[PDB]
Amino acid sequence: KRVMVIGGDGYCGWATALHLSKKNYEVCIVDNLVRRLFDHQLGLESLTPIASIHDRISRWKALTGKSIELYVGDICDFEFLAESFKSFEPDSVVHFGEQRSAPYSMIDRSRAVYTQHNNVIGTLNVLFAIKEFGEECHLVKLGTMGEYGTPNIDIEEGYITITHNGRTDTLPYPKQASSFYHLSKVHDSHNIAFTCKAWGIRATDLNQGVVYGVKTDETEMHEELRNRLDYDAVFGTALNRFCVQAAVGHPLTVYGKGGQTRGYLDIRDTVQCVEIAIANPAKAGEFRVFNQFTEQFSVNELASLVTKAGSKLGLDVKKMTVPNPRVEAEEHYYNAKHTKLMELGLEPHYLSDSLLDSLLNFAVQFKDRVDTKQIMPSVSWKKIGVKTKS
Amino acid sequence: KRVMVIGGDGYCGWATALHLSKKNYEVCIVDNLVRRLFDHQLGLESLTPIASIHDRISRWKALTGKSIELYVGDICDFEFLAESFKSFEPDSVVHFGEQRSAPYSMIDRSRAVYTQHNNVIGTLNVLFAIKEFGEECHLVKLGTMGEYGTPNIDIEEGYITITHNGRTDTLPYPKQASSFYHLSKVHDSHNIAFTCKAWGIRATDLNQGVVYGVKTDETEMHEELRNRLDYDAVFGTALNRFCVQAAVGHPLTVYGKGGQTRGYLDIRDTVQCVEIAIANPAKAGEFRVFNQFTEQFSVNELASLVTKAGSKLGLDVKKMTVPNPRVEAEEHYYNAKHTKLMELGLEPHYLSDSLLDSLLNFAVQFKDRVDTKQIMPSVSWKKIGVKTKS
Ligand SMILES: NC(=O)c1ccc[n+]([C@@H]2O[C@H](COP(=O)([O-])OP(=O)(O)OC[C@H]3O[C@@H](n4cnc5c(N)ncnc54)[C@H](O)[C@@H]3O)[C@@H](O)[C@H]2O)c1
Ligand SMILES: NC(=O)c1ccc[n+]([C@@H]2O[C@H](COP(=O)([O-])OP(=O)(O)OC[C@H]3O[C@@H](n4cnc5c(N)ncnc54)[C@H](O)[C@@H]3O)[C@@H](O)[C@H]2O)c1
Ligand SMILES: O=c1ccn([C@@H]2O[C@H](COP(=O)(O)OP(=O)(O)O[C@H]3O[C@H](CO)[C@@H](O)[C@H](O)[C@H]3O)[C@@H](O)[C@H]2O)c(=O)[nH]1
Ligand SMILES: O=c1ccn([C@@H]2O[C@H](COP(=O)(O)OP(=O)(O)O[C@H]3O[C@H](CO)[C@@H](O)[C@H](O)[C@H]3O)[C@@H](O)[C@H]2O)c(=O)[nH]1
Repeated sequence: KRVMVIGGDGYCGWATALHLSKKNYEVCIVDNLVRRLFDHQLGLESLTPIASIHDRISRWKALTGKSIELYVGDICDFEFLAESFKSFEPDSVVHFGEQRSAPYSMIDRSRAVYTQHNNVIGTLNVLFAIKEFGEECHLVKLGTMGEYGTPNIDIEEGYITITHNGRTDTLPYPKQASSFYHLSKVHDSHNIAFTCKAWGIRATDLNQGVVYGVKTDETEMHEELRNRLDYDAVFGTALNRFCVQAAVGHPLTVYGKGGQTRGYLDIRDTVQCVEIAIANPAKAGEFRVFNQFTEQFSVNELASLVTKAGSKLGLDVKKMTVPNPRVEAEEHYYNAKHTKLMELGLEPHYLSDSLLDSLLNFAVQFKDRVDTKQIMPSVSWKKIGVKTKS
Repeated sequence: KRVMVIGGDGYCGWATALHLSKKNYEVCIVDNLVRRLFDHQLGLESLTPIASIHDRISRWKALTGKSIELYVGDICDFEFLAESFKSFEPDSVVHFGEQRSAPYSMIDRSRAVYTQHNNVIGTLNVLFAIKEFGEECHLVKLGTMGEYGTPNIDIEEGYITITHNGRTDTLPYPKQASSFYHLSKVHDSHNIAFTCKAWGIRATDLNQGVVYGVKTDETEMHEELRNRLDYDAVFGTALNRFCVQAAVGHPLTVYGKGGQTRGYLDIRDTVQCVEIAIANPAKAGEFRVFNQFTEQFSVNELASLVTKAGSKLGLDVKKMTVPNPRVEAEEHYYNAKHTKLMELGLEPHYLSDSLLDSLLNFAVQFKDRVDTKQIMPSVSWKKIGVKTKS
């Protein structure tokens, strides 16, 4: 099967591209590498140095003999997207190619607008390319667990059966995103759902939880295949950030009360889940929604786990309460359902002492490359302005 | 109070601008007049000839002495929007400035993309301008009854209290839009809701039903104040279209079975409802949602009413079943709640024999200007392509 991995130079995308290639799918990467430009523009950098996309692909070929095709361009440019689609003829498209940082989407008006335009229009272009050049192509889209917000009821996998005023129906689960980025994903999902019904498009919305980890079987095969590990306050996420903080001796940055609860999963399960979604495709006109995560953790819980893990390495981990830059519930009910992927055969890598030990040791050995100036958050949800920030 | 009417040269906007001015609000119109360009580009034309926005405003001033300020520009251009906002300093902003045609949004990829970009980004710009230049400014947004789709349960006014797995919560009503235009409104609503919570913005989402009629007290005061009446298959809507069809002797174009049910309201109630929303503003951080319509009608019901009304004028109205160009339920349950505006004092103009007689006679007297080539729909929801159509 032929798979087009949009956003394949990214964190989830690169790991996924290699895995699918290893699993014998014909693979191509469609990416404009704008994420790398963001690093330069904001003064950010991955904990570990990564190779250029060209050297990454060249190394994979040198090691395995397998060639991952590369199309460098902006999917918002339909001419480029159309040519890439016609040239590659994918059977499946995995869409990781979007501005995914919540903080980034809240920097200022221009970045909030860029986030929504890039994400929503790019996804519309993908739907139109599938419809026009390969209507049977299965779209595996990365949505977000953030689409559901934190309601006082159980979170289902995309749909909910409601009995209202004596009548019953199964409707899309109410969405309550808390950032312009999270909102763009909600828009994506609604747009895709419509095309499934109107055009018979087949798609799977993967509402993934926060990803942690840097190693996967494929990326560890050579230094040039190494994935990125972000720890800064813009693109870095909770667990990965805490591990790097522990390694450099910086107190764990708990935003607000720390009761914020979310689903999490090892990057190794990210690639596994995407492969399962590709191997067991949605039917024509079907809009599948999977809650893609393996375990739920509160920020405080992650803090304790990293502290305990850090102790075994004599890191004497400390914690600190950072005035929350975000607007969100810091104490809330959280029970998100996740059985669809398990039902399809998912064999999860639950968070372990071994994983934390590995990730912490990894951070310690590259600690010299950590720019501590990027650890504390400087993007306010409430103070967001119109002047383009530098 | 000062009111900024974005989209004030349009059908709902012009009638509303005049009404608010008459009601003694200081009013300005922000419009790029792109709707007029669409008419030229698609070969469409209003049943009745309308004056230029400049002559419209000049006439109002000549008659009443009141001056409606005019800012001509694209709200997607923040520089222009920011300058207009700072120059006018509105206490309320009524947002009618969006691509509102469902068929238009389905013409091809470029038009679907234009619809979502123009609508979503323009609305984001409005929210940022309010936040930055007048945070207390009340946003009265035009959403759409189409956001709810046609579920098997009662449709509430924006929110629904659900009891799921033994827990209760009031959540946003599940959205199921059936066109790229309707979808853009869903995105708008989700975006606005977020800013109300994150920034304390105060807004009222007016999910209006289909509007019918051409006369309002103000627009009838002089020919140059005349509003537009669309009958073509792109911008024309059900009732208005049927009345013009009856007048020219064209069979009423019933799409599919004709069981499609929706809420409707006289344009006179449109201006009344907007004024009520402005006079009784939302509180800081509040996202009010009103279902703005006065009565529910199926297409078949409208067909019968127009036929009966046309009989009294000896029009011998005929009906025809047109293969539905749209993907939608042609027979469905429909019970949409609408009491919030009534509770705030709305005095509705329910559809009457008098209204139909007036509108039909109006169409008959301008029947010579009707381009019958534009009556039948030529935009398919399913056959939509990527090539920009001419
Ligand atoms: N990182 C996590 O913790 C996490 C968690 C859940 C879901 N996801 C989701 O997975 C997806 C990818 O995330 P990631 O962490 O790998 O992000 P990333 O920023 O590392 O990768 C995204 C890639 O997409 C590319 N891209 C962006 N816009 C593009 C465009 N217009 N055209 C072509 N390419 C474009 C970027 O250059 C980049 O290489 C996103 O949808 C994200 O929300 C990630
Ligand atoms: N017509 C109806 O039956 C109906 C029904 C329910 C809701 N509404 C809603 O009311 C609003 C206005 O509808 P209408 O029928 O008056 O439409 P219209 O096309 O007559 O008016 C819209 C106006 O907005 C302007 N506009 C569009 N994009 C703009 C931009 N980027 N910058 C500045 N101005 C811009 C256009 O030039 C036009 O004058 C829409 O949100 C619509 O969905 C209309
Ligand atoms: O140092 C930190 C970082 C985060 N948080 C909190 O932990 C939670 C999770 O935040 P984070 O790890 O930054 O993830 P999100 O901002 O939710 O976003 C990531 O995880 C989402 C999961 O849905 C994806 O959609 C996004 O693309 C991805 O960037 C939030 O409550 C944060 O406020 C902290 O307390 N301390
Ligand atoms: O000649 C016609 C025209 C329409 N319909 C049907 O009647 C219904 C209503 O359609 P229409 O009057 O075209 O309205 P919408 O496309 O729903 O859109 C209008 O009414 C919406 C109400 O929510 C607004 O959001 C939009 O901006 C406005 O363009 C639909 O089921 C149509 O398929 C017919 O059967 N025959």
